[PDB]
Amino acid sequence: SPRYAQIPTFMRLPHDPQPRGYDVVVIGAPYDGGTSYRPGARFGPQAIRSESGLIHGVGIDRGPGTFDLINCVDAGDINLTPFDMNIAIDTAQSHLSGLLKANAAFLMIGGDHSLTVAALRAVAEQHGPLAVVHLDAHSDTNPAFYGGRYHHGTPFRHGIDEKLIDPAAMVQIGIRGHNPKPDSLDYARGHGVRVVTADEFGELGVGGTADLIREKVGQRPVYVSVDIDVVDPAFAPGTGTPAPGGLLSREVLALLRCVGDLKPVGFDVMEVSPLYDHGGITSILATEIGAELLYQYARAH
Amino acid sequence: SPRYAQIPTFMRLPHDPQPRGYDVVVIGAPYDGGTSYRPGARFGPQAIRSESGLIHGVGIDGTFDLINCVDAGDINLTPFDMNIAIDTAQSHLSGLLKANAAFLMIGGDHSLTVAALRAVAEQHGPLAVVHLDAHSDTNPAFYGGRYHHGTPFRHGIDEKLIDPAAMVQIGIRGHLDYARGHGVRVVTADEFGELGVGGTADLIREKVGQRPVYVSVDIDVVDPAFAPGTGTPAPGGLLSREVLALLRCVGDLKPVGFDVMEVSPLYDHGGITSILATEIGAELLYQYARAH
Amino acid sequence: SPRYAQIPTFMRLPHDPQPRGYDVVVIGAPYDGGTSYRPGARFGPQAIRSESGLIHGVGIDRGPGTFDLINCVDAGDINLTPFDMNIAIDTAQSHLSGLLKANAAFLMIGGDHSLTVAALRAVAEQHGPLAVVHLDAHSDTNPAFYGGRYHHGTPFRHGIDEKLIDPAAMVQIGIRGHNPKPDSLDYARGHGVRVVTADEFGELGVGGTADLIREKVGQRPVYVSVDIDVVDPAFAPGTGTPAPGGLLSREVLALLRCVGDLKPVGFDVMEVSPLYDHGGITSILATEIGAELLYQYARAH
Amino acid sequence: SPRYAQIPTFMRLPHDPQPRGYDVVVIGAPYDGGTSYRPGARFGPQAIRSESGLIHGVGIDRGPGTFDLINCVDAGDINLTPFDMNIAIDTAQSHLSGLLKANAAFLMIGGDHSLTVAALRAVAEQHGPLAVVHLDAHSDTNPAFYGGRYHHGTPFRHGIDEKLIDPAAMVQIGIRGHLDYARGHGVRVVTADEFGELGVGGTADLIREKVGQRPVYVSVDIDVVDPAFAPGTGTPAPGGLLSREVLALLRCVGDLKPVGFDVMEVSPLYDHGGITSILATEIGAELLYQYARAH
Amino acid sequence: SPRYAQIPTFMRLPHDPQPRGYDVVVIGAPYDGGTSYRPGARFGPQAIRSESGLIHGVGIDRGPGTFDLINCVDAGDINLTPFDMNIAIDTAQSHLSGLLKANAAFLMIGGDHSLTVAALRAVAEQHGPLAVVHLDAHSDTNPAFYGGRYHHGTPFRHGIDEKLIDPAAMVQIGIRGHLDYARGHGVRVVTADEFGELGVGGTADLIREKVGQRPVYVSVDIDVVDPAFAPGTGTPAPGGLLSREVLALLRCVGDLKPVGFDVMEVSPLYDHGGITSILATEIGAELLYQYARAH
Amino acid sequence: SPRYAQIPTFMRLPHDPQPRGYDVVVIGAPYDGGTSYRPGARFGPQAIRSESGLIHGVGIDGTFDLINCVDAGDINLTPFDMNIAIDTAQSHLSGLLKANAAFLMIGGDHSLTVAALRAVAEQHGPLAVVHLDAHSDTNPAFYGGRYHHGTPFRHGIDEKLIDPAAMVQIGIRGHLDYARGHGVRVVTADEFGELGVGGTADLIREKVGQRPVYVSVDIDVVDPAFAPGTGTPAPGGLLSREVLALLRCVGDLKPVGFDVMEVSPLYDHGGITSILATEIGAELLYQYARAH
Ligand SMILES: [Mn+2]
Ligand SMILES: [Mn+2]
Ligand SMILES: [Mn+2]
Ligand SMILES: [Mn+2]
Ligand SMILES: [Mn+2]
Ligand SMILES: [Mn+2]
Ligand SMILES: [Mn+2]
Ligand SMILES: [Mn+2]
Ligand SMILES: [Mn+2]
Ligand SMILES: [Mn+2]
Ligand SMILES: [Mn+2]
Ligand SMILES: [Mn+2]
Repeated sequence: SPRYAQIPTFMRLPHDPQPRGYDVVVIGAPYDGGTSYRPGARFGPQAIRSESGLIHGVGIDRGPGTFDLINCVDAGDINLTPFDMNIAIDTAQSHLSGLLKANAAFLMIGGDHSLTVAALRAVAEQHGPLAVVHLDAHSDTNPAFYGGRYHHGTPFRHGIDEKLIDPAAMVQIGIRGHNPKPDSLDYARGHGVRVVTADEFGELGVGGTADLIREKVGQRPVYVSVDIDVVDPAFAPGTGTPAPGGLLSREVLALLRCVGDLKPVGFDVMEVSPLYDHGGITSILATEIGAELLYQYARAH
Repeated sequence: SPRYAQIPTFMRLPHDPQPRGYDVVVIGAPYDGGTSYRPGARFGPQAIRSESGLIHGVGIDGTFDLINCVDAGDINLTPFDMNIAIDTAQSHLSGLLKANAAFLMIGGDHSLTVAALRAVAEQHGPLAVVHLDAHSDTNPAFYGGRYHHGTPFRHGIDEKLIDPAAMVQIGIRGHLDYARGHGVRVVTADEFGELGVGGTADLIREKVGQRPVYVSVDIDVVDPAFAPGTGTPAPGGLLSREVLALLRCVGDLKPVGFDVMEVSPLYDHGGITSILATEIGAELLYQYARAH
Repeated sequence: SPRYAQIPTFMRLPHDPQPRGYDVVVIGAPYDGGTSYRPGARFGPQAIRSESGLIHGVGIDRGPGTFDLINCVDAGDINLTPFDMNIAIDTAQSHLSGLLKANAAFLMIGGDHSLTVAALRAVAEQHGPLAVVHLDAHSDTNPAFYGGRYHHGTPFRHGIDEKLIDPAAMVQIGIRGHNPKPDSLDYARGHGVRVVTADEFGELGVGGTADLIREKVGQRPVYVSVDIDVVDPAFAPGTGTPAPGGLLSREVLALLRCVGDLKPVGFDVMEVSPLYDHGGITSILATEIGAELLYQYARAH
Repeated sequence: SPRYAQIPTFMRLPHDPQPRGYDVVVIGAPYDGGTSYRPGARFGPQAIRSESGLIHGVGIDRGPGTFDLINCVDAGDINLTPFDMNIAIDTAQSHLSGLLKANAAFLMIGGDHSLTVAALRAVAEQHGPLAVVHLDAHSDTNPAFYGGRYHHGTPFRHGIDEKLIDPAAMVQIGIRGHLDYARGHGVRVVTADEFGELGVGGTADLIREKVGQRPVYVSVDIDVVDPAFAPGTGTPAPGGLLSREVLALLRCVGDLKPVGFDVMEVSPLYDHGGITSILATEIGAELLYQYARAH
Repeated sequence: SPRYAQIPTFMRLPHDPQPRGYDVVVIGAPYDGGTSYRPGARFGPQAIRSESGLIHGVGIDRGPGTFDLINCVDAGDINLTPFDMNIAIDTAQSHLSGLLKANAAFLMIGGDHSLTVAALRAVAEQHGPLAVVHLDAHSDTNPAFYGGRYHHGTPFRHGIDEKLIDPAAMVQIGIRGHLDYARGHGVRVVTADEFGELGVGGTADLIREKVGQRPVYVSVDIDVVDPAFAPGTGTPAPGGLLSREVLALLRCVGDLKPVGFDVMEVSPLYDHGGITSILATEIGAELLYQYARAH
Repeated sequence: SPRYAQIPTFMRLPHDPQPRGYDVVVIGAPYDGGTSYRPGARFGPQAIRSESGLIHGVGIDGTFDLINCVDAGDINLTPFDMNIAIDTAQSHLSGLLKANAAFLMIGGDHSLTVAALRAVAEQHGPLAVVHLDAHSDTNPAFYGGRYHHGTPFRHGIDEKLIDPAAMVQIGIRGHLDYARGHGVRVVTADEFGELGVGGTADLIREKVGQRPVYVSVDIDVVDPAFAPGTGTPAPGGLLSREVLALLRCVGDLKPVGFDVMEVSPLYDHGGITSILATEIGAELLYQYARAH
């Protein structure tokens, strides 16, 4: 059975739209109603699934494959309307909350970053205020707009504001541009969020940044949220707000190794907009990030 | 001055964001919040402008010598809220009509046409309509999706912006009682083939007569081969030359507004969809001059 | 549930990899081992599924939707090796034969045209020598090659040779170029096949060609095999051997209306190679062709 | 011997950079210095060659193949500078003239349409004032100006002005979009609209009447077909001909006395699926066949 | 007011086709007549403008925005003929000189690199022989020849030869692939290899030492970065710099006395996801910021 | 003569389909019958040739002045039968070596390297190997898939074409006992990062020494950002400059053959994969000159 054969699921996982008893459920969130610039992330889950067949959940020299250590399934997608932002967020919250009643955690494949507010609400409900590892070119702590409460530049502001996040245990890495509009990092920093700009990441290195994550997060339940635009546009052209001067794929993949030293309770990989991609490299990278997160969940638990 | 030089305006027209005294104002509506399938029409005005430099408003055997046109830039449409975006479009388009005769709106998804109909009916009363589309776009609204792109002509008829007895829609195919029951004349792609351009033009003239008419073109009326850059393509469509030839009949009508919607440039190839959209717009501007 | 949401099946049909009791099973054949020029048809089923969500099986003014008249399902794909032509053909034959033990018919989404030999073998086994309506820019009655018994230019030669086809009840429409290599139509014509070149089709028109199909086929069980390259490259750029000067999409779709006047017992839509496509228009057309065939099956039965 | 194997030559013809004694030499002209809008036709020959391996010079029910009737070769390209329009046009004429000293005729693969003036100069030197069949969305009879003598909208104005063309034996077909000079000189202009009325057959009859048996040069701008069929071109014009219409119309060439031809304005950067270059190959293939039929 | 709305200007700056009294005018130069390989840079300004709406002139932790420190405007484009290299270069110089009569400086968005000779001519007229920071995979100090005086490999040879540049204050960085003239004139060449050894910091130190406080022109060929980061360019050269390296290196400009700059060779037809044009915008944005910082 | 002019040969070299007396012959292997995922490498030689005109064999601070090279065209490889295609490649490559010193094979999928190894070992005995790849390609063959693209180095070791104690493979990542058990040195992408270019080059020199060495480059060794046009991309790969810098060490070795495989142009963007492949080939040719 060649890897491109059969209806595409994430990493060729079994499909079950009403999953019960799994460790990690992969759930798509095909929605881009929060996008402020280029849309198209509504196709992110479809494209990521299509390209994911390539990727095995077996590493190099890591012993047993992820899927022999933990039980995972592709639960299909949340039925998110493209016509109403507030309804989509509520729907996502309800669906994600549902998944946690009989499954340990989910990996949400987006979809624009606004959806993370729904995920944080679901996860925080089960675990209390959460530590956060956030990889992004943008802080995403901007204020809501008239008529846009949940644009894709707001999710971590809502997370802090609603106490879904313990900002003293939040680290965001890769920051180098403004999303929707210029807004200082004063809100984040004043709340105690540790911001690691792309510049600082260059100084710290993968190792130093990983140490910083372990120190800030400790063993608190942690949600790891990855905006694909964290990496340079060369590595992830298929995204709605590219920001030149970003991380290399290998830096992001190496950094995520530290997740297995934490207590991850949820994760997401957002903002893949496949129409802007080239050779599917963005969706392939998104898959690999997802795979690494799953493996690290296994290692951690 | 090569045609690609300078900041791109529609057909290299002058730009004036607050125009007054023009015959037709070209106005972009960069918004795709009504799209049900592929988004990207928010970039339609930019792409159309970018490709439009190629196109002269001089045919074979000059528009901008006959009438006064200008590119009024865009309506600032939020991508986050369909209700606010439609209201904003309505306000802006209505404002344009207070000071100028008519507009050509470059979309943007077809939902925006309700705003256009509202503005135009405010000036001319209930309107005749010539609607070119693969889809009827007379589907019901529902709570949470009041202005999806399949509703504009339903809203138009419901709100009495359209006189359905003077509305013809051409090109419908793929995958109608409401429309027909209201008196709308539907010309499927199949029927269009039987009637031909000339028979369809005769039908339009018969149905619309001299009534103030809004001509609304969904780029998806033509086969996906001619317009790949669109959100809901429908195979088995009209040839570009058929649509362009058909639109010559507009000069025999009394056009009071027009639009060219649903160009989604990310799906285009070689810019051909945006070039065709420009040519459609150009034809409409010329026919406005001929009519008036 | 927006049409791009959920794991993609053909026209959003239910999925069942072991279907029993359906009227028409949609089965993918992700294989391009028979391609002589550009490969990539192995991705045809995936791409066709992905773009098919757009298309409803409800026509305009046709009353009840296809799926309210007949029971259809997406059976997933045949696991076709990309490394061995003869094994792939045998595997396809066996799988397709299996489907007919508990289901009335299938719609095979290819995959290169070589696979049709397997389909003809399965269908002929159930119904005896078959009438054939073949839409293609190429006759596909070329001889096998050293090391290539089942290249994509051979299927109708094998069908005639093995008596899977009643050539006196076979019509091929759209012929205008040579595939793999130049070969006269003498073999086909000498066997009594009616060849309607693209030129002749222009003279006959859709209506005249449909009359010709009804006359030649009658009420014999008929297999309808569509090579996407029948239409001009403008309408189907995503294919392995384009041939300029082809039919319009609407001509092909109109012609296929005559299928409901026949006794169809199987069909396929082959040679979509999505890497060469633009805006997905080829896969969208392939979907619509499939939809029309399904509707016509319903009408006929 | 798969069609995509080997270094790409036009229709897998043999290559000879200094051909002598052939019937028709296929010569590339990789230059876009005359382009007024999108450039990229400099890559036309390369892309056409690459996609051409698909296409056999054997038709359906047409008998022996073209290459069994006439001896053809791919002569490579003319070394045309991208930096100087006047030098490129001069170089083109010299090279084309050279080919005609040793071979009966050439099929030039462009490259932008300005190059056709060089071809006309070379061909008229051998045959005298020429009849012309010109397929294009644009008339290409616009005036030259200082600094742009050879923009791509000039070749037929030069041809007429220099008496390389007998305008009373020139027909241009497909004109549309956005003509006194041409008409006043006796050129028959068939707009796309008029072509729709006349049909392929009526237009072919018209061509035969206008050209007669005068030596004729057939020049095809790929932009004559609708952008749907030829997206890869520099100045697309919506509302154009179908591929099948152009190919069928070109059958009339075998009833004429063709002495040269070209296929211009393919700009592969704007193409999709290589369909423009595949069509250009098929047009060239039809022209070669009709050359064999005529002679 | 979404970033993709309105007619596209560079970074959504106001437009004024006859700007007077500004600090820095952004001027497009839509011309690729100097290109030796792939054309298409004529569309550079249009594509850069279209993608630039994304990018704010506000940095991270950098304080007040660029446009709050300096007054900038998009001056539209120079009307450059695609048909004549010499006329285009002359036109460019005239237009750029005009801008300098009424505005402090300009940022030119190309267009192929040959245009830089016109910019250098205009800028040196105001400031005398210039220091130069040149980022490129290629030295662009190749000789001119008759018929191609201004191909895109010549601008810095002209600049040195005409004494528009003080070569003892010129540094070129990124050179690689496939130099006596430049070195013999005192130019400091930093190959991509040497850049790897020196690092961003070492190279910046070198620039500061070489340029000092002499008026300096900063010219960036987008092909300095690896093709992975800038695929949309005419002569890509594998093995190039990372985007982040170029952006970080350009921080040193605020320690200098910049009097002009440009960002050349974007050819959008070869771009993917618009990433080249987005990067070009960010480079321009950094140059404007460093101009404000310097002054 | 502009670099895009003339029929495309590798780096504008002369063409001779039956060469004799050359130092290195460039030979295309247009075949993708071993691909397990995306096909299209059958077009690798054509695309590489098309883009290669850009690249001069003159570095900074001239190859074709040092050694004599030629483009020998392609091997006529059937797309329909893997066993016949491998045998054909072997025969053709062996024929080239009877009359010329070495070849640079431009692929084509990596399965073809078994044929190359067979031909080269016939001239030099069991070979040292430097293999750059995201994948080890030492997977087992099976009936019906004897020469899939994940087998070439397994066949090489099994058939004694390779001395595994003198084989190093660099770049392995993603998703090895056979190889390690045979003495192969595997340098994962992670280890490569620790060692750097210089440490890896030292390791290669130590392992291979002066033994006749075949250098086989899978384009997928570099990150998909640098080489999108390939059949099995693996994120987190090497930068182009790292691969090019590493290959400088070949000039300190005794190279007897090389290849650049798995370019699949349909997935490329801006031709960057084919341009990189050309530069890799160019570097290898220069290092051949330096070594010999
Ligand atoms: Mn972001
Ligand atoms: Mn984000
Ligand atoms: Mn529609
Ligand atoms: Mn519509
Ligand atoms: Mn076919
Ligand atoms: Mn076929
Ligand atoms: Mn033309
Ligand atoms: Mn022309
Ligand atoms: Mn350069
Ligand atoms: Mn340069
Ligand atoms: Mn590999
Ligand atoms: Mn490999």
